[PDB]
Amino acid sequence: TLKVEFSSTVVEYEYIVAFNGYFTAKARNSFISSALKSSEVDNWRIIPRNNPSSDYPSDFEVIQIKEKQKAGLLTLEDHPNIKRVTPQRKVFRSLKRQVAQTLQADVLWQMGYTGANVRVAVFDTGLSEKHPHFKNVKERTNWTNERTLDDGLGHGTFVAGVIASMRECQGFAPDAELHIFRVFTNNQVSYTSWFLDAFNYAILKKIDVLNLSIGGPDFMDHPFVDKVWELTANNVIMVSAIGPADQMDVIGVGGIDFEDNIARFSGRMKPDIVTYGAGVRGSGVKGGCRALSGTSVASPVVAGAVTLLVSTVQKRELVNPASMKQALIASARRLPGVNMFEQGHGKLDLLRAYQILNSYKPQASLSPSYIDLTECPYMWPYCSQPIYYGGMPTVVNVTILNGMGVTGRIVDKPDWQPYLPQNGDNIEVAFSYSSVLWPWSGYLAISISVTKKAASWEGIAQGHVMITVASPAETGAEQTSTVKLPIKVKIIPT
Ligand SMILES: *[C@@H]1O[C@H](CO)[C@@H](O)[C@H](O)[C@H]1NC(C)=O
Repeated sequence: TLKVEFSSTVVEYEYIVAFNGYFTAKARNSFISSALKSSEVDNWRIIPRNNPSSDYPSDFEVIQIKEKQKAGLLTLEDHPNIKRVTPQRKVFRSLKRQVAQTLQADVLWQMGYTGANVRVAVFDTGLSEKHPHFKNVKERTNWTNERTLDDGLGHGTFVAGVIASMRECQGFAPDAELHIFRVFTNNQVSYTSWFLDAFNYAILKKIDVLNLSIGGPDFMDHPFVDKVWELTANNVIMVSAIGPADQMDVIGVGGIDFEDNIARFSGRMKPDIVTYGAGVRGSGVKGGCRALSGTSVASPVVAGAVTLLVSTVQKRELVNPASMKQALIASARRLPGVNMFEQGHGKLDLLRAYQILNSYKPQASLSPSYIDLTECPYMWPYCSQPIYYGGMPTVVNVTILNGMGVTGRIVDKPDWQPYLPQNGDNIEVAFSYSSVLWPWSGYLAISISVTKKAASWEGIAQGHVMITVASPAETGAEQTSTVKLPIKVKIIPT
């Protein structure tokens, strides 16, 4: 029903000038003008910005250069304060049941959890001023060149309705504090500078949950991805569709239907989880209800679910991107017969997600939480064949989720411990892994190879890895959480 493609381009002569910090407008201008005094390039100008972030010191600047760009950007990059210069990009988002009760958000509503005092933000095409399905819109800041805060196609209205609503289409969280970020034009066009200014204002606003519908391989570039990491690092639980989502720090979301099938519009394992994204209903542009089926649809489903889950939690101190991701995956109900690269840890379960989140203790975790190369079809393609000595190492890139801190570290070299009675000693596994873990997460890549004594052997070798993640005290002593990763493999003669 609804298809979300993308395309991007670079706009000639315009550059994002990322700074080594957060500067006032004149400081940015003076750094750039000195760096262009050392240089021989004269034909340059700052292309200034009019929006709610213009009233704030910034960590970037948009400039034009037409005469000689290589010398200009090389000289600017060589400026001390100027971290990086990257071209401006132009993206084009091609848009082509009581679900909260079908997930039993009634039971949470019944307890008195509705989304109160949770700032969720929609990075979409806006929300009309006089929509009756909402009660707590706080602001409708704009970031486009179009002079409208309202929604001209609805997608933003549909997303906001699913997250929050009180009418013929019920939203997951009625009492959420809504923040509308019109980052797309009524033609679905945006710019990296628009997104960067909007992300900066989202950081200033301190928005707990962000539903993000921006993708494309080129557009998620160095300033973009860095700003995403900085939001997640500022405790911005981000939710996006896989179609940022496929990054380490964002809750990626896939889409099933109401019969728990994988829909026809549906490395490390992503999505994290799935939920309903076919036949879902949400608010109309001025009013009414409408149903949409597509990949983008489950993302607001999970975003609403997360907003409600955040309201569920007594002490908000414990809610971060990693702990929320951990709950979505631990509570997840596995779909029988779906591999890990379509469903992640299992379709969303709002009530058991609420249960884990209610009992959750700060700790590190792995995704996948175990290795079993003989578990077809979940662990596919690793079960397409067993590991035979003389073959390339089996490499599994494991996400670490450090719910103990935005910064943490592997304390030492992760230890592979084979079971002797189960002849785990017939494999060796090496670790090539990111050392420091930021933000809220890291990675651990494991390269499994059979040993020499079992070149002519057939059977199941087993063992575990004993990793340890440390991160400073967030409450002192480091916060340490050792995590066993069971490993099970079937070996054969070469
Ligand atoms: C694991 O994933 C990360 C992505 O964050 C990547 O940079 C790294 O190279 C991967 N490791 C291996 C061994 O592929």
